[PDB]
Amino acid sequence: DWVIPPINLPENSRGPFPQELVRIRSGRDKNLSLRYSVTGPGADQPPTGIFIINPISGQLSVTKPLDRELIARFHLRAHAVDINGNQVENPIDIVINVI
Amino acid sequence: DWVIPPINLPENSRGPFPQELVRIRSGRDKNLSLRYSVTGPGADQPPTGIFIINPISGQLSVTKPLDRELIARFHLRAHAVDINGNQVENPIDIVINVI
Repeated sequence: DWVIPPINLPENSRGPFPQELVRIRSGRDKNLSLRYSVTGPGADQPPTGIFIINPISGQLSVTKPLDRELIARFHLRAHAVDINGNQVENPIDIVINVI
Repeated sequence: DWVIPPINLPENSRGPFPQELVRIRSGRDKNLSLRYSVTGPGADQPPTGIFIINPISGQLSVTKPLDRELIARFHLRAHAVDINGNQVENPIDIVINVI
């Protein structure tokens, strides 16, 4: 039940975009084909597509510049699934503060 | 089995020291008195005392400035234990890159 520390991203990033933020992976993907996805507002809920996660690497990226005066915090969950779509473990909550 | 992303700390930090880096806690400490400790080189093995973790908050700090040319990476493990010292969950590995 370790909580991943919140990421802090300054607003007005000049990118380039997509801008790689941090790798979010499950140690077990090395010896088990895993698929990563992210869910939540900023991902698959309004606002949509501000954060994407590369399915095999778990590399999470931001797609455009942020604005702390519009949205100051994002809360997403990353998920890891096997070859048949079964989640191999509980989703990890991800907190992103726009600074 | 989510791996916590590595922290990146620039060398020659002017502190002040101790310098609070990141909170490393177990979500369950909120409804269960937990005690945090860190182990590994840079913590309780040479070089000793470069990173400390506050026992109740899980707030991890660095005690002096780093030097990437001397030690470029630290690998510590945080631990969470109950009122009787039982570990309540597996230790989380922590990777700190000196940039």
